[PDB]
Amino acid sequence: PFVKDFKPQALGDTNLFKPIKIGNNELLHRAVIPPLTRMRAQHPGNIPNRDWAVEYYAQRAQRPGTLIITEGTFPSPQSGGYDNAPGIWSEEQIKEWTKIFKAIHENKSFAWVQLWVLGWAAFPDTLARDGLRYDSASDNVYMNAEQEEKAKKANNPQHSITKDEIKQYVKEYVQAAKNSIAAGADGVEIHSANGYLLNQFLDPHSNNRTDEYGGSIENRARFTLEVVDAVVDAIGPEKVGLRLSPYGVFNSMSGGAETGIVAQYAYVLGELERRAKAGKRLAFVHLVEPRVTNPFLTEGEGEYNGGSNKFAYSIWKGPIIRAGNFALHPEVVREEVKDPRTLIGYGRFFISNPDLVDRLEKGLPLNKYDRDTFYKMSAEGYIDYPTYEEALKL
Ligand SMILES: Cc1cc2nc3c(=O)[nH]c(=O)nc-3n(C[C@H](O)[C@H](O)[C@H](O)COP(=O)(O)O)c2cc1C
Repeated sequence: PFVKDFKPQALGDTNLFKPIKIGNNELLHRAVIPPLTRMRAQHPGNIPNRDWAVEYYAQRAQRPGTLIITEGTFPSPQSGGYDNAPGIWSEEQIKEWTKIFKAIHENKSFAWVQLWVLGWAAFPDTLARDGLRYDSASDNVYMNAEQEEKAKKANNPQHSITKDEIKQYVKEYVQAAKNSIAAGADGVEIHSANGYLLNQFLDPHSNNRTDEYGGSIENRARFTLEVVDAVVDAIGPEKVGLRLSPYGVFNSMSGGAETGIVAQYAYVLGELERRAKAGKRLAFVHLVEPRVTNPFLTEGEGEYNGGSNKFAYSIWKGPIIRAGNFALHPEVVREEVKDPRTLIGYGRFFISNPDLVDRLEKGLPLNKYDRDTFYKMSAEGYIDYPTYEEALKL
């Protein structure tokens, strides 16, 4: 069964199906799979699912030329905090990861690892169980009143990380980037969006710092640019993306509600453009649209109208991935792709449609998706989503 109230439309006649080089990869269509954390990683070890993970990603690589960004992946153990979320720091993990990149590559597609550091969105009790800190920008301010109790009821109060501990995360970023390139990944995406650790330093709500890492637009952005500079001078600018979520409010970010939130993101896009004109242009920049400011709200909701991502394009001149609510709105995508460096990110509806790239070229209906198997240790809601040929045949 498909989304019953979805009147689809063909996009095969749009720039969404005209090839484009991103970094080193010759994309053949500009539908990009964003990072979607599926919570099928195995505990202990944060090991990618040795039952299902290669089938999952392979399935979704089926359309040749698909830029795929992998799920949020922990650069180290201090970085995560979720039992079932893949890491990429251990030989255990890297062995399975290389199996995944090989399955993607066999399908003539590409794969980029999203380097994910949780910050305050981690479970303080899961981090206290493994003798790790609970890191944010500040120690006064908490993500919400429940995290605050979890942390306080596990003697793991929130920790403002020092200038050293930041250096260590930068280190861990570069290594996790390097692992990812050697193990086979076509590039990495520095997760600096959705309120996780980097976003928490960007957003002036979560960042109460008094040092060179807070108080000002430049300071707040210092960390995110710092990880970008390390990972770039390590593996190379053409292998390095960056994800921003300017208007989002997930994990307790200001979004549009902040007046100067747009100057904050303009500043970082300005500093990525300054580096670009100095020889070191990133492979792409990945924007969350304000269409989706909380991915766990159904579509249409939590959508901030009073703000647009267009300001990016006047600053950053390289490719721009845009993700959010684009599945159910081909008329929006048909316009947005007229710009010749725009790529569209398809999130939730790539979960349900492994052949989502066909259904977009051919205007075919989209599989309805199951919210309850998003985060579930099961193969159902993971790889048992039919292609169009298979769904009719049901
Ligand atoms: C189940 C789920 C897991 C997600 N995991 C991540 C993630 O790990 N990292 C990230 O940057 N975004 C993550 N996202 C957000 C998506 O990348 C995307 O921005 C969001 O789903 C909106 O796109 P859409 O309207 O096409 O679904 C996730 C979204 C969902 C629904």
